[PDB]
Amino acid sequence: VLSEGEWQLVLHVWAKVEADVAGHGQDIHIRLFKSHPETLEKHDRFKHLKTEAEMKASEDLKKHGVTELTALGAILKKKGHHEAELKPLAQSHATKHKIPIKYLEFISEAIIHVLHSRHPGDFGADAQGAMNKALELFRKDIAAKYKELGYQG
Ligand code: HEM
Ligand SMILES: [Co+2]
Repeated sequence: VLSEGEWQLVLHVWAKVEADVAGHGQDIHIRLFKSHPETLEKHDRFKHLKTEAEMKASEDLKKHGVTELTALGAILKKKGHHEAELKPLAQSHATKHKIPIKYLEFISEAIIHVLHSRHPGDFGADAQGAMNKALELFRKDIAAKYKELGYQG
């Protein structure tokens, strides 16, 4: 569970993300794919992109990233009260896309990495910890939803 202060730190840095959702989404996926190439295999249409510049030039990948970060942003703003916005997310990622919880940890690392790289003055130790707790909570609750749907994350 997060304090109100921690949620404010999360939402404050998220406001910085919202200044360039597309750009953040691209950097997060670039970071993710380079750190964990196996995650690229879950994308039938992005497995062809070879370089960083090609990934940045992909409108498909850019739209995909906005979709994910938008959904995450909406979840974060619920400050933990996100069961309703988590069920559809869990359902598509467990039954359709088959995304292991381990992969959600990977993109979480990428998120924290990109947020630090872009906003060092707004993402200090306290802000990083709060975001980590927020993302942990997200993964925790979605893992439970996974199980309810009969998928071992
Ligand atoms: C931060 C957590 C994540 C959020 C919030 C998120 C959110 C979404 C949303 C909102 C969609 C569109 C609707 C849907 O299919 O559910 C989507 C599609 C997808 N996501 Fe995620 N996602 C997350 C992590 C991941 C991870 C880690 C992977 C795998 C590496 C992944 C792979 C996919 C794929 C493969 C699709 C559908 C691609 C398509 O539209 O053709 N997602 N995600
Ligand atoms: Co993605």
